[PDB]
Amino acid sequence: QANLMRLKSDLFNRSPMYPGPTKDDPLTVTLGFTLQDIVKVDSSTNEVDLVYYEQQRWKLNSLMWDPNEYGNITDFRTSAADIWTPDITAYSSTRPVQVLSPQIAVVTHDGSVMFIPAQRLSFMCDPTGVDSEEGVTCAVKFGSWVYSGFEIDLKTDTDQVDLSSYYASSKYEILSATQTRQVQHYSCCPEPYIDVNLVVKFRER
Amino acid sequence: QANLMRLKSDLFNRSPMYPGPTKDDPLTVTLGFTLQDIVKVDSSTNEVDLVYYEQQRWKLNSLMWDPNEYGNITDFRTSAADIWTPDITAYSSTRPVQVLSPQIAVVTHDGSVMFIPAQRLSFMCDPTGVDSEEGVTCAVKFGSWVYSGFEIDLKTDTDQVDLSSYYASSKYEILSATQTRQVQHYSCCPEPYIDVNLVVKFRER
Amino acid sequence: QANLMRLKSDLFNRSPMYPGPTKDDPLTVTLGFTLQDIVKVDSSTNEVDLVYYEQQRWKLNSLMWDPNEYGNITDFRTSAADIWTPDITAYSSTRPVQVLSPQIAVVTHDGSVMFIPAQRLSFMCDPTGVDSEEGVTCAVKFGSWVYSGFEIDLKTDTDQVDLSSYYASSKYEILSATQTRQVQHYSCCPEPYIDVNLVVKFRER
Amino acid sequence: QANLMRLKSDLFNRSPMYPGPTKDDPLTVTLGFTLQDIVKVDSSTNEVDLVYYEQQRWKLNSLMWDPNEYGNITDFRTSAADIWTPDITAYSSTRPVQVLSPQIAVVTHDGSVMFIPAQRLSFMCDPTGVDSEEGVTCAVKFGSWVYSGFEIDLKTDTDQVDLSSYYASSKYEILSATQTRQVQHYSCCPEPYIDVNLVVKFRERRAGNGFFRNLFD
Amino acid sequence: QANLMRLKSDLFNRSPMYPGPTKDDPLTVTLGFTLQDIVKVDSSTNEVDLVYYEQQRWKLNSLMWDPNEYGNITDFRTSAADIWTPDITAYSSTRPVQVLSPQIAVVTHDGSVMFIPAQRLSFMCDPTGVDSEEGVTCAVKFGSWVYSGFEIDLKTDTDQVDLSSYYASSKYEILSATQTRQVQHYSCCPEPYIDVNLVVKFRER
Ligand SMILES: c1ccc(C[N@@H+]2[C@@H]3CC[C@H]2C[C@@H](OC2c4ccccc4CCc4ccccc42)C3)cc1
Ligand SMILES: c1ccc(C[N@@H+]2[C@@H]3CC[C@H]2C[C@@H](OC2c4ccccc4CCc4ccccc42)C3)cc1
Ligand SMILES: c1ccc(C[N@H+]2[C@@H]3CC[C@H]2C[C@@H](OC2c4ccccc4CCc4ccccc42)C3)cc1
Repeated sequence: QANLMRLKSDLFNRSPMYPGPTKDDPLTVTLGFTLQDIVKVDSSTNEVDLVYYEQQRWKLNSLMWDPNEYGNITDFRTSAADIWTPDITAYSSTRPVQVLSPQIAVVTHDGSVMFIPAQRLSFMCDPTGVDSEEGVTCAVKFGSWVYSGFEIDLKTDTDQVDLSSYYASSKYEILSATQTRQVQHYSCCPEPYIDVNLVVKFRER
Repeated sequence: QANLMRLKSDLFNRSPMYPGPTKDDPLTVTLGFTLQDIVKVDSSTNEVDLVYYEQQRWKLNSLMWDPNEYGNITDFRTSAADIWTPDITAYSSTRPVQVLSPQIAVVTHDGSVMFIPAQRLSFMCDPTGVDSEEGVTCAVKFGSWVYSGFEIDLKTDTDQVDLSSYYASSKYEILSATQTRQVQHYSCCPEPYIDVNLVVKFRER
Repeated sequence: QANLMRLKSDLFNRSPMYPGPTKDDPLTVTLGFTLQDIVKVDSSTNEVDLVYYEQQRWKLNSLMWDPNEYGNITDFRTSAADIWTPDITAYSSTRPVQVLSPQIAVVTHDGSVMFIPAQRLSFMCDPTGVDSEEGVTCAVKFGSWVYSGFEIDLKTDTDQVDLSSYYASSKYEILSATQTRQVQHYSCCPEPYIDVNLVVKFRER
Repeated sequence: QANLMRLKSDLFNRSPMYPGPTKDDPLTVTLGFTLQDIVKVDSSTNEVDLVYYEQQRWKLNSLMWDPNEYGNITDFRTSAADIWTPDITAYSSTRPVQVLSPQIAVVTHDGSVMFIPAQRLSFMCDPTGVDSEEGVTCAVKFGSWVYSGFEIDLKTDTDQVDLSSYYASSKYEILSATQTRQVQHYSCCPEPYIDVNLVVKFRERRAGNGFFRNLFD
Repeated sequence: QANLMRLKSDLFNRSPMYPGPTKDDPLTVTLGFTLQDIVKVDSSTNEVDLVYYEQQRWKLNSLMWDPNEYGNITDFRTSAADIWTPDITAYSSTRPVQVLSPQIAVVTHDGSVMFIPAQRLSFMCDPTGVDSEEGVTCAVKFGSWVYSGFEIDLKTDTDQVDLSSYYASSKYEILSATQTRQVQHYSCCPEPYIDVNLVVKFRER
């Protein structure tokens, strides 16, 4: 505790918070989804509700430290309010996302942060054909709300959504779930736009 | 980060926050809507729920800086709690507006601020006829709650609401969507009052 | 901006907040209602839901200033958290009041404050007969929760509720809406209590 | 305003808050209910919803002052976040209690504090038989969550719930409502626990003016 | 009061808050459940709603004192916001947990803390068969969100959930309820992960 308090103080109280990325100093955030449940489908409003947890990762030189100076501590946990977090959001949600987990992050001595909020999300999706053998496919994009691809570069580690914790007795069964980086360019607008497209194909059990 | 930290410190910690406009120093705010979804209609209460995002824009001298003094940085993103924002509100909502996006704004060296809250709104609207070929029109005004036209002047860049991201598989289709600056005048008072009237004509798919 | 910053600072950072009224220094508050919609009726719980905005007004010697000393500024807007506000509450609500407008108030150089929260309120009301020509009458009292009439004197400017902004296509039409000051005693206490009685007569369109 | 500001400052800024009661310095809290409405019943979850206001009263020496030294001020209102309050809770609720009144309290020069939150509560209750001439009875215990009877002693002034503001046109009519102090035990623990047991017997409305005759309007 | 004020001040104002455990200084948290009610089942979403209370216990050298120096005080209550708490969370909820009790803990002179939040939880569970003699089983794991078993070691005192306050007129009867410590190891990483699995078998009354 002596040594950890000393590290946290040295990292957080001796200088302001990371101000976020610029064009000259971009930052790469990695995203991944572990999909736990399709809880509910509303065919009268074309809204579907997901429960998942979303792995967010990035690396900052300012959160970097030598373990030998702090009792061989190599990583620590701290409230997410003590650090910058990227403004990643679902672009087509219909309710404010609900947070299901303590808002804490893991910081590693190399400056890696790992943040994994569990969320329930309602989003835009017509579930028509969900009750066929064939199912229905729905999509939702995730990305930064105000940073372009010149400041925040998104990335995935895999295109397969982790289904190893999907609720086996869910009401809907997953036929496929992928997570794909998209880059997009619109001649109106000098900057590129990056998102991760969460595509889920599912049907009634 | 060195430079942007300095800038943010200079802009935000060396002086108080912009106190908002007065009659001698009015401010012009520009509003525009991007309509994503008519989620739901309640014919028993005459309430309709929209999901959209609202582009707010203004310019303050106090937020201005010379890029050559801050590592050629020309703009930055920062939390909306760091800056003044206009009190723009829907005048005929029936629930508190629910915010769907992270509350961050973009600030540019010329003193421009761009703030873009994504919201779900319930508002007063009689959807009788929504199931005809002919649809129903419904209207909701937006404007400052406590500033007259002598302190905040509202403006739109175009009268066409942006429908380029309207959900194709929504449950209601949009027949037309406009956004019009209006100048009201209550028979008591001299000050002008100013709103942007969102009018949506729509029908059941 | 320079002058208004100076004013606000002078008013809000040079002394503590108004502590509220006392028996020796009572404060008069004026209340008025602008009724926008009867949204909903629930005949299984006898709960009715109103959207309105409530005009609150009072005057404080400590919020008073000479315009000549502050660039001829005669009034300003500020966040309702910077000033004392009266604890005016509905006495027969069934859910916490929901606030629908930005929490900002206008302060005038004579010390007048004006505050206009928009609210949705659910409250105790039997709507049996709403479907007749003749409608049903329901009532809700507003007043300070903890201050007697010796500290806070409530007042109306008129007994008529303002219906100039009642939603034309509401599902219920208003036959009459009055707002009446009532003085009410108890044996415990020399002190009179004041409420404003909102009485709405309405029916199904 | 000068004098009150001075008083509040003296009481609140010159020392820390009351840390709460100890076994050597217990505190007695007096509870009373005013029942406004049984709003709702859900026979598919056995949850009933009450709207009431709860009168909490207690007395601290550290909140005490001589009026003569503060412009003959004998009492004042202040935000409940400025003072200690007791952790009184419903023991069998099914949702977080919702607060319907401003969180303000009244403090008196003898150190008395009075705090009266209006609340809506959902709680465990099987309303089967609510539609009979004979009604259903439901019960909910209120007490401290973490302080035993050696630290907080609960009390009621009367065992009758106040029904003088029960909603006349409610959907359910009250046949009886009481509020009784109770002293629990358990094998583990020599230390008594104290609750106030709110018991309400009610039915589905059958006449414009309720079950019991009463003279006064 | 004098002595307890002195103690709270000494424990809480003289030094920072406990920063949380580390590999070199792990902390053992004991968990136990007292189940009050299965409130509700939703067979259309496979969500069940529990009301329970969760006993949490741990011990910290920094919260330790000698009673002889503080008027023979041996323990005290204080707001959970004054001390560190573990980030114990349900792993398969479908809504944010709702807290039904005041957030206060008991601290003992030996450094033991005891914290007992009453909660309502909606969580993933298929209730098909609940209406049989035979009932249905459901399970939800609890554990730290971001601390591994090298930092937080979870324990139970007993595997039996306390049913001595289960609602006798609940709508569902409890056939069995157990709480079991589990250790899992993932191929990614060297450190073990601990959870307490709450298993409840029930049926319709
Ligand atoms: C200056 C003005 C506006 C913004 C807001 N961003 C703009 C518009 C929304 C957000 C993120 C991005 O727009 C994304 C977005 C993201 C990827 C591909 C296309 C789009 C098209 C508009 C859109 C519509 C709904 C929801 C999200 C988006 C760029 C940011 C800076
Ligand atoms: C429904 C219809 C119109 C509105 C528009 N706002 C409402 C009314 C005008 C504007 C701003 C404000 O009205 C102001 C107003 C503005 C600031 C503070 C108080 C008031 C109420 C006094 C007043 C008196 C005469 C004319 C206007 C006003 C609230 C709001 C809801
Ligand atoms: C369903 C089953 C289990 C959980 C909770 N566990 C899962 C895995 C450990 C623990 C909390 C968290 O996972 C930790 C974990 C813990 C802290 C910070 C990051 C991570 C990253 C996911 C991960 C990957 C490999 C090994 C451990 C972890 C989610 C949540 C949902």
